[PDB]
Amino acid sequence: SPTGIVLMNMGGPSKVEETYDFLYQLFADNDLIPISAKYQKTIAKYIAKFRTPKIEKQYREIGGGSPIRKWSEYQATEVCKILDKTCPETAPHKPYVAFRYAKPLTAETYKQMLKDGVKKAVAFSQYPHFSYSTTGSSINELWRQIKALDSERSISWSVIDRWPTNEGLIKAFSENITKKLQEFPQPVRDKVVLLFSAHSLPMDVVNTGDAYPAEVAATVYNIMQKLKFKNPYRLVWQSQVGPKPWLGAQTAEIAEFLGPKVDGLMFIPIAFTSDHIETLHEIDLGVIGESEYKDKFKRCESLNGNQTFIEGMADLVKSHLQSNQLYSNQLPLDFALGKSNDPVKDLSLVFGNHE
Amino acid sequence: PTGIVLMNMGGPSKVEETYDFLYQLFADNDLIPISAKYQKTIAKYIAKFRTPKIEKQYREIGGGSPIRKWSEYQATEVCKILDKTCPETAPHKPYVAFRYAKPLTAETYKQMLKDGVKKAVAFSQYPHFSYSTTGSSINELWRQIKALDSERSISWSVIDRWPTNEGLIKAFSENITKKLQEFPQPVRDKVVLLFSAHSLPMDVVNTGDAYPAEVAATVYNIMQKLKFKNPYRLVWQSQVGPKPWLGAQTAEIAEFLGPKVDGLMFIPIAFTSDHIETLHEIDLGVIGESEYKDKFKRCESLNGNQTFIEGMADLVKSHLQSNQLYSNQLPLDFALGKSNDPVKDLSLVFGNHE
Ligand SMILES: [Co+2]
Ligand SMILES: [Co+2]
Repeated sequence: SPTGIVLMNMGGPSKVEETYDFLYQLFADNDLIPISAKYQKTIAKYIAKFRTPKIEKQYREIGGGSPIRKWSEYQATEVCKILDKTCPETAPHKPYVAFRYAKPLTAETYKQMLKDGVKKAVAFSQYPHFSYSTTGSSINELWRQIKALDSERSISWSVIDRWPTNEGLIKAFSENITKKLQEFPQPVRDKVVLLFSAHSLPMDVVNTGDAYPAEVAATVYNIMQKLKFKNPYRLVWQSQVGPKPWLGAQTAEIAEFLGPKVDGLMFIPIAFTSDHIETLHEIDLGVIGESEYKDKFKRCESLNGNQTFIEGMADLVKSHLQSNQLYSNQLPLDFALGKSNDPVKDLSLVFGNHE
Repeated sequence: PTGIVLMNMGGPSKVEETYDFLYQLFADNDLIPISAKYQKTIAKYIAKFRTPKIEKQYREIGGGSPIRKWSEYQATEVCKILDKTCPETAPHKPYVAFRYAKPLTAETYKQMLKDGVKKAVAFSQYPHFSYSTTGSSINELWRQIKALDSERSISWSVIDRWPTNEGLIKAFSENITKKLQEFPQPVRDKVVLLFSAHSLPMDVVNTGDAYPAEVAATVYNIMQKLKFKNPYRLVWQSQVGPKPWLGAQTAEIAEFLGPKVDGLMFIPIAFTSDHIETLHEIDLGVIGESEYKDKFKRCESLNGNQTFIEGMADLVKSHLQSNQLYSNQLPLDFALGKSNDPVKDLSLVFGNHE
């Protein structure tokens, strides 16, 4: 009986047409978005069609589609082959990806899992940095899908809610960064500023006591220790949108500011593990693309298929499996500080064997 | 002939050095950007207005700030070590230069010239760099070097950060561990460890200030040493005025959690000694004013901790034993900081220039 290793993460439209459904899924979540209730399957779509055009154009601009799913199913498949020679008592490990908004959503995957006769499953969240708005929404969803497609639970779930300083992760980022630094002049290679750029969070989420901001920061300091603080660095945030206040030190804003007085700037996808709208469009076409400093701005390659990084994940899942912990010591606290309309009341009820 | 000048904001030594302190404090546009054009003016207005309450706080904790004493004690103690550890740099005289508190950089730079100091190290007692603090502190030293020592007698070098100094981490660790012993065993691994650090105006945060992330580095390191035994969270205290400030307020997080936890510990993660903030904000306010005074406890401040002091002495050793009159991060710090009177060339401020 196969052990399910399910990679999770918010998701992105495989191909341009997928935008509508992707945007619909998004705009129908109270984990954050409305209030309402069925006066909002309505209001939801009144927002989806509105927004579809813009987004399709962005994806069209990046080859047409988010590479997330491609890369995810890949990472998931490699980490399972390794887990096969590595963790034999959990013998067959099958690759599964369950995205929060993109396809396959949690329910679709859950269905496929059961019809594959899955006993044990590991909700392996692809966000090394836990945020109730990311790794949290997947859990609150997983809960519902469990209750929906599997009451009297045939599946026993455990979850890897965070891995900010996993060795593979840190080594992978270094290397990729030195590798990218090397393609800089030299008489100025040590003066290139490393801008670690993570997706930002709204202040009324940060102030909530979210664990995201500080964890990202731990990863950053770890990579710098590895590189023996050779270059100047700084943790900045991107992707903020709307009128509300967002976690400060905006990537674009600081890029343009330093653009003149610096002779080198490197952006690093610190908070995500593959390319997606954020790197390909926001940074490559935005921050770098439209800047008059295009030349002294380069982006560190996303982890993607990086082997060292894959092995890191395998190491992770293996440690998680053999530790018998259903979730990190931090999750209960997160859930007590998080904010949702349909939360998880007891984490110990969601995860574990409930025969 | 070698001065080790510890530096931090400082605190009123006597219940009334307050208005002077608060004035000096808010007159600094580098700490809290209130008015680029009328900070000083708006300053004494705020000073004279907040002096009552604050003066009463300094009296609910003994009538003064212990910062000066603790600073001086650490300074000399760290210096006693350096004499046996770095004979290579003859006598090490302990100095203290407060930004807004009594021994101001002014007073202190004078002494050092009278005592004939050739070389000195500006030792920021703020493990985590921020422009509002270390920067302000430095931007002043520059002004002092310019008015008091145009000859360029003293050779300065700065310790602008030390987020993960071994002694620091280990100290905080031991101190957190023993305090958890005060909680009943059956709950010990359940106590949430709130690392409370002085908040920052969002205005400073969005400039690219290195502080928030550096505090984060210390906290994490501390949790590894503790093998993530308990739940933890980095929260923020201290703020003022309508202006928005960082993270989750310690006060609020505390009040919200009281009902959901077995216990809460507060850790002065961002400072090196007790002062108004631990002794009052936390002890009297957060802890002693909560109907949970029992399930709430405060981790001991480093103060005169030997593990801590030895790390500082050992830190100074490393520093001296090298070039770098400042770290690799400072320049960027100065590119991102915001001041009406910044240091144009860090390269000119720290060196031999004679
Ligand atoms: Co976004
Ligand atoms: Co303060």
